Parts: sequence; structure tokens; C-alpha cells
Amino acid sequence: ADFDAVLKCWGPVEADYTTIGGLVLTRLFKEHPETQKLFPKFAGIAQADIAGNAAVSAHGATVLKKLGELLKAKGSHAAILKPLANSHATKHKIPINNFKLISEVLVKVMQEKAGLDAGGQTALRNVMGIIIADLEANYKELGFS
Ligand code: HEM
Repeated sequence: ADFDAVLKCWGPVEADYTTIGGLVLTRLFKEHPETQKLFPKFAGIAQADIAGNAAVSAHGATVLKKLGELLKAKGSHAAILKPLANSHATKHKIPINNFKLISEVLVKVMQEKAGLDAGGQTALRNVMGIIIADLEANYKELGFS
């Protein structure tokens, strides 16, 4: 049910993955500046320059498309989630806590831009908690605690 609650507000997100994607990453980098340094292509870009950066927004669209494709799965997502754990642990080298940070940003962006109400905020936290716990379990299988 929590997946359905999120999907009932996904329309504004999917309508403009570039704009919403850029909002998410801009906010992430502003509020959690250590996360910017985990993107070598973006690390060192002055904060004031991020909101207008088309490459940042394009990457944010990639992220949100993948999250959309994890929703329109409603829990049965191992063929999507295992590769994401693999690349984020072994290629991008992203500590697990950073997924919690981007999830908090997404909740706020959806509250502001997508009509996600109090119950929907809780639903999204629940869904992101499922996703993050699966990433973490996969990280452990790879040797990353
Ligand atoms: C649930 C949230 C996230 C999703 C859905 C997601 C999704 C993606 C996807 C689909 C890609 C491209 C394919 C791949 O490399 O695996 C990617 C790349 C990447 N992600 Fe994530 N990601 C998430 C969170 C994060 C976080 C929190 C960080 C760092 C703080 C991060 C850092 C990266 C980096 C550095 C790349 C490579 C960018 C490039 O070289 O072009 N990701 N992510």
C-alpha cells in the first residue's frame, strides 16, 4: 500500500524528471555538502552554480527514473536493486548513510512540488527504508558494512 501511496503523487515527478531531479541534487548538495564530493564530475562546483547546471539535472533525472521504475515494481525489485547496490558500493564507493540523506531530500521535494501529504510522507519514508535496507544487505554481501 505504501508504494501505491507514493505513486499517487508521482505524476509531477515523472512529468519533469530533469527539473525535479535537479531540485533534488541541488538541495542534497546544499544541505549535505559532503555528498557533492562523492560525485567527482560535480565536486567543486560552486553551490550557486548547481541549480542552473544541466548536467546535474540530467543525472538527477537518471536517479528519479530509476526510483520510478523501483516503484512501478512495488517491492519485487531484486533485478533492479542488486545492480544498483553493486555499482554504488564497488564503482561509486557511496557509504550507505548517503541514501538516507537523498531520501530525506526527496520527501521534502515531493511535499513541496508533488502534493505528497502527511500520510504520503510516511509512506515514502517507509518505501525508502525498504530500498535502503536492501541496498545495505547487498552491500554486506559484497563486504561493505
Ligand atoms: C535511491 C537513490 C539512488 C538511485 C536510485 C541512484 C541511481 C543511480 C543510477 C541509475 C546511476 C547510473 C547507473 C549506475 O552507475 O549505477 C547512478 C550513478 C551514480 N550515483 Fe546514484 N543513485 C542513488 C543515490 C546515490 C547517492 C546517495 C549518491 C551519492 C551521495 C550516488 C552517487 C552516484 C554516482 C557518483 C554515480 C555515477 C555518476 C556518473 O559517473 O555519471 N547515488 N545512480
